[PDB]
Amino acid sequence: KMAFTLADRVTEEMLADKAALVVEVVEENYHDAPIVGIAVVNEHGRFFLRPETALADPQFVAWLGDETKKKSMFDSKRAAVALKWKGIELCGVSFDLLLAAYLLDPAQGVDDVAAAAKMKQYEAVRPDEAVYGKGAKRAVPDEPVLAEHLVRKAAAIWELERPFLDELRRNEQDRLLVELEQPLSSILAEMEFAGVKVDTKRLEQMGKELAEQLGTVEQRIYELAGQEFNINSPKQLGVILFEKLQLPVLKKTKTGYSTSADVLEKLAPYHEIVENILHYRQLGKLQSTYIEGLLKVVRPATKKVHTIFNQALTQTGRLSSTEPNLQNIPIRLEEGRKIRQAFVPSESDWLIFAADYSQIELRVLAHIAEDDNLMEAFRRDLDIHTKTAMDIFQVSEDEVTPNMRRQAKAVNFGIPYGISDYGLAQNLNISRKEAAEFIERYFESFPGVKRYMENIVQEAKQKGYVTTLLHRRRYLPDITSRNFNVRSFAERMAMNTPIQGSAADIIKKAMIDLNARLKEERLQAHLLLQVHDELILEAPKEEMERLCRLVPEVMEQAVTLRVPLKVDYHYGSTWYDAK
DNA sequence: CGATCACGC
DNA sequence: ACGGCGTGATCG
Ligand SMILES: Nc1ccn([C@H]2C[C@H](O)[C@@H](COP(=O)(O)OP(=O)(O)OP(=O)(O)O)O2)c(=O)n1
Ligand SMILES: Nc1ccn([C@H]2C[C@H](O)[C@@H](COP(=O)(O)OP(=O)(O)OP(=O)(O)O)O2)c(=O)n1
Ligand SMILES: OC[C@H]1O[C@@](CO)(O[C@H]2O[C@H](CO)[C@@H](O)[C@H](O)[C@H]2O)[C@@H](O)[C@@H]1O
Ligand SMILES: [Mg+2]
Repeated sequence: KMAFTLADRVTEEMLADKAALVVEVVEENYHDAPIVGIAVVNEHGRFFLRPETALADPQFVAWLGDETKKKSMFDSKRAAVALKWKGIELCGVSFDLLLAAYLLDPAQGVDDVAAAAKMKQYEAVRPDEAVYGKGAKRAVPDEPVLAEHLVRKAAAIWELERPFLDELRRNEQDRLLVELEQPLSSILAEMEFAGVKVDTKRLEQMGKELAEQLGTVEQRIYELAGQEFNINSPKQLGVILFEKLQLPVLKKTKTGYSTSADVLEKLAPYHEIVENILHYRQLGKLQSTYIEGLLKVVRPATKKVHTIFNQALTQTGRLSSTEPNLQNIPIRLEEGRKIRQAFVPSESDWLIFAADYSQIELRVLAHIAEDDNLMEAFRRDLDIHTKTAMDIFQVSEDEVTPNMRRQAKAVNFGIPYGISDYGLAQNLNISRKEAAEFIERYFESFPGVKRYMENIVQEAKQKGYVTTLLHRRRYLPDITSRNFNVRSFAERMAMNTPIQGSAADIIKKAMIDLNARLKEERLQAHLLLQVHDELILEAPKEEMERLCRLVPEVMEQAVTLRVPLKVDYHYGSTWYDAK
């Protein structure tokens, strides 16, 4: 049992200068979502407040907004954004249990207070699905049941703060929480709430044109197949290609015949249809995902989309982006790239500004592996893909063709993360003997990288985990497994996580540094998006010459490595034009 | 619901 | 079995 006051009014003792606070949003997507209840636990007791009451009370709202009144929460970004949608500011969050749990072990997939609690054998709180129900049974329960749940969550946060901080400190991860992840949560909240403005007319025009083209390509595909079928069914397509047209079966998966883009390209010498199928799939993706899917989530009266950056999901410390995902907007092909013309500034006479790290992962690799040859390339800003091409093809610089550089690109990206001769040969559609030579030559050229791959795997085996530059960890209990497949996957994770995760660390610290400076010089410029190794902003056009100086320097000096960090930048009237 | 396929880093 | 991390449309 747990005593608590189900309050009908806000009182002075509820406004202490340290509390656990719960501002409950039950909708998975919290943008413009109902707040269903509020709990406060502090030195003076435990309290449930109806939102209708607390959020209309001047003293409570002032307390929420006072940075000197410290709050411990779980997913303070959820609450801060839901409050923003109700026009209320939340300040003074000093501890976020979700971010603490994520840092202690991202593999646990902690997604509610109960799951965090279990890490410390705290059982005096129910799981959120046990109270609200799963999927179609999802509902806010009767007030006494809700109140007790919210109070129990607040009480768990209250008790768990110290145990979590003690373990983070033990791990030398406490500053990762308090100086990096928690300040970032604030910054992301602002990004999600501001949203990104979309030219829906343009998307609607594109959609109309795509539907025409889809129809044309579809009938042409039925013509060359001599049958009608569901092209979006890999199974039905496989029957057509490998049974009706008797094309060679190049790859069989655990389920059937592969019709992947790689396979279809390799089939091009056998039938023209595969080019049409590839074209259909590319148009089809644009339509369903980046036209239909985008327009479904745009808010019609403001024309904004409000993504959610999940800060506590990826195993390497990257962010993810959902509903809509704004981290996979097309760029590689010109047709898809045009989607970016529909991403526009939120005010007139504002511009989109985009800045990206040049090969952050390879630079981080150079730093961590301490390979002399790789480090010198970045110190001297030589094209690393051309350099590798020269080494693996054994030619001079002028003899490197664009196709050779593309092969070298896959070599540079793949080898340090454990690509084999088979994977390289399959990806590049080249001789497996030649792929194996590529690998031998790469390692004889960057021997520090070979030593890194050996050393980090051995460290993972000995410690049970790998670490990034700013002390993020990933545990790899699979790494000393007898079984080749299980062990091998773990070994490749040991090679990759310190590099991808350190890159994540660097850009997160860059975001925090940047917001400080923008707030410092009182510039209207603000962040809209992060795309793993790039930051996207909007600002009044007058602010562009400043941003060209400020943004790249802040990003490049976020950390100091054994090699320089390099940032490119562009701006224009749309995201497309910021090229 | 887990796989397949396409998009990004 | 045979580079890493994601989201999501779509299928059977
Ligand atoms: N108690 C600690 C110590 C370190 N770190 C992480 C976050 C730091 O940003 C990173 C850097 O490690 P250092 O021990 O080198 O600390 P700093 O470099 O931040 O301090 P300084 O460089 O001023 O010595 O390690 C942490 O999370 N918690
Ligand atoms: N198959 C891929 C493609 C890309 N990336 C990562 C590494 C790259 O640094 C980053 C950006 O991709 P680019 O193709 O732009 O890589 P570069 O900028 O190095 O190539 P280029 O010099 O041709 O722009 O995404 C990856 O890991 N695997
Ligand atoms: O609010 C983000 C935060 O909530 C969690 C659950 O604690 O995820 C929920 O919210 C996400 C954003 O809407 C959804 O994508 C997800 O499906 C839902 O469980 C955390 O995972 C996340 O960090
Ligand atoms: Mg590039």
